[PDB]
Amino acid sequence: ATFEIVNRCSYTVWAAASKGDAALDAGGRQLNSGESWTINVEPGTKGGKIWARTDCYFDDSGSGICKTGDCGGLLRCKRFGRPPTTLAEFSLNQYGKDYIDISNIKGFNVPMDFSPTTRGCRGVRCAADIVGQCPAKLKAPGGGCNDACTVFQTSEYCCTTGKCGPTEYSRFFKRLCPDAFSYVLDKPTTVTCPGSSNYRVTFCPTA
Repeated sequence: ATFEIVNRCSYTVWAAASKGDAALDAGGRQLNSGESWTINVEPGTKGGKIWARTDCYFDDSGSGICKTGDCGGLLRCKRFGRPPTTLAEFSLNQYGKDYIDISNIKGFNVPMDFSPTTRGCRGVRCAADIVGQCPAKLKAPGGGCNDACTVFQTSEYCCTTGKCGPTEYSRFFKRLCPDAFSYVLDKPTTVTCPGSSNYRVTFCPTA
């Protein structure tokens, strides 16, 4: 499947794509403002994620650092990035269907629209100014709005027991973005699409 990743932000981002133990396609690339990068993701990919990284510096071998979503200092991500990261999440060809969502469980850095380019389902979006409105105690000095699990490392915020409820912090993410996961056990906002759909991830979609 094809994922067109489009940076509509006014600033450069470094897109990343991984399923956690491996890159998807090249795994990462610079996207200047307005650039589109089209990747191929293998059918059957389970637990795949795409995200933006901000304020990155890489050497001529692809090694360096980002202020948000750094994946072990690599241009080409092989693993998930360091929070805060708004997450486009997807599992493909899972018994005949694809499942997509956006998640704020690992915080928020960049606004995002995650939509099929082919027929038969809707897109998901979290494009409110979460950074600007972020609760003081969640603000990341590196940039972005952290999730409460990352900041406080409790069983309640991290849902470590599989028993956890919504929180003051999760409610903030949910108020700003109803259509994304605000905590691990949030009422699912996952969208069922046809198996083998194609997609576009658009960073800063509101323009």
